[PDB]
Amino acid sequence: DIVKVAIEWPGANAQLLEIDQKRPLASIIKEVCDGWSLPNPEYYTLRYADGPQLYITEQTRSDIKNGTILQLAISPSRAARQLMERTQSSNMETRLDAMKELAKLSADVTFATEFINMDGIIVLTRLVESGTKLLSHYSEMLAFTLTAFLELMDHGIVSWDMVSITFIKQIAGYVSQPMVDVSILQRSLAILESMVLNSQSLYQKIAEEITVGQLISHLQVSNQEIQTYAIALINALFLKAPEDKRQDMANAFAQKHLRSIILNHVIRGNRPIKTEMAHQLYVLQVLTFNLLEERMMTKMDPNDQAQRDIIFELRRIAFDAESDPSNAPGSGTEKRKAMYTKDYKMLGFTNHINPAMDFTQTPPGMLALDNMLYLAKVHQDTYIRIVLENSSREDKHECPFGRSAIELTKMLCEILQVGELPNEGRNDYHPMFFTHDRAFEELFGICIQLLNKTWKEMRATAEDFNKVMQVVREQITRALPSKPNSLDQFKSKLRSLSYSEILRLRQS
Repeated sequence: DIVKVAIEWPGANAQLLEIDQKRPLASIIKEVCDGWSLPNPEYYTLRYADGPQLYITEQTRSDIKNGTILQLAISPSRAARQLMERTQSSNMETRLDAMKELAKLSADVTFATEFINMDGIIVLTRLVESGTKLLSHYSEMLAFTLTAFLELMDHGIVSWDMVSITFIKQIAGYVSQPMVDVSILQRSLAILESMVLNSQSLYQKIAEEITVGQLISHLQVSNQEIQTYAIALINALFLKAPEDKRQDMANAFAQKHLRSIILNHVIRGNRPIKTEMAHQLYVLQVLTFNLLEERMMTKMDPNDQAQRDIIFELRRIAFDAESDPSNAPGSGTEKRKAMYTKDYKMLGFTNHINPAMDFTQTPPGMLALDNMLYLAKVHQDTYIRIVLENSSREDKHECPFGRSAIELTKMLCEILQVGELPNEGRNDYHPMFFTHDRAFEELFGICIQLLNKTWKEMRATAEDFNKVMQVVREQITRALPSKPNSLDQFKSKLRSLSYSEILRLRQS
């Protein structure tokens, strides 16, 4: 086809051309240079005048729409060679302006490919590792160099394995040290993040050079952009951590108050939360919820006494206090088992005899058991009341704790999207999970109370089990878009969202 464009040249009138797409670029350029009386048309290449001003090749020339504004520019190969030479100049103002142009052009893959194939990567890292540090614009010069280096690496042409490890150690040292120039920190964080996300070997080297506290300390500053690349680097470490070692890493960051620091410095910060930051919060929240996946898909081993002891503990907390008689021995082994079995019926388990079988269902697996124990140990008052008010299965209107807690845990996993890998587009996150160290377990506690309130508000029976759960799912889902900044606020909206309320709201 034929596309009409205009091509510009500094200090001269633009040329209006009808581009024949069947015609070679070299021929077109030759004619253009003839119009402006320019020698050596082989020196030049077409380039967009506006926007990113990308170089144009024979493969990308299809995207040139009608009315596009182009510029006759120095060819990417010739420019790459000129700039690399100017970076080895005796004049330093020469090198600052050269490096500044490198920081701009390195984003263009057409230019980057040329510069990289001129041993460009090692040219830059060697400027960083042994440049002259005594001069007026050292930090400025370093910043542009790091910018150009990163943009070159982000084209997926050069493996991080080829990058000098002393260079990487130096960059990591900029992050671990008490304070560095703010722009140097940003470049360093961005580099380390990209290295982690795009390799395996180098990932192990970061945990050596930089401690958890040091990486978290970059969240305690006013600069929102710093905070953003700080969490980006943290999210990268979590994301590409081996399943083997993710839980320990989450513990290490938690024991140094990663959550509360983000809560106070970002969510409760002075300046508004920007789009880039909101995305990293989404990513972080997705990654933390994914920690539950292992336990969610972990089937209980009924033959493991250590796992059965957890259920024994649940039964013990519920039914065995000092107000109760002593099941002293003399009571047959068949008689003691009879009492245990009834307890498991009163606890609402399906398999009354061996309740461990209830947790072979994955999802929610052992995660449901962890939630029950958490409720029993942290909120005994709540656990006790729930199981005692719903003890007799003979009563048709009572709610089985076991069957409910298992289903609820499954339900909460679906709503929170546990076992999902974060995309690049989402910015949505639930703020209240940043307000407590065990937010998921607290959520279960609140929702199991909700479940019981909703159950008795519907005057439900065992036959209506699935119907109640459907209501509870809707109650929780409706309270979320209001985006509560605390678990108490979330609990408050649940109070208003009673069964009588939700029924009214689909009449609409």
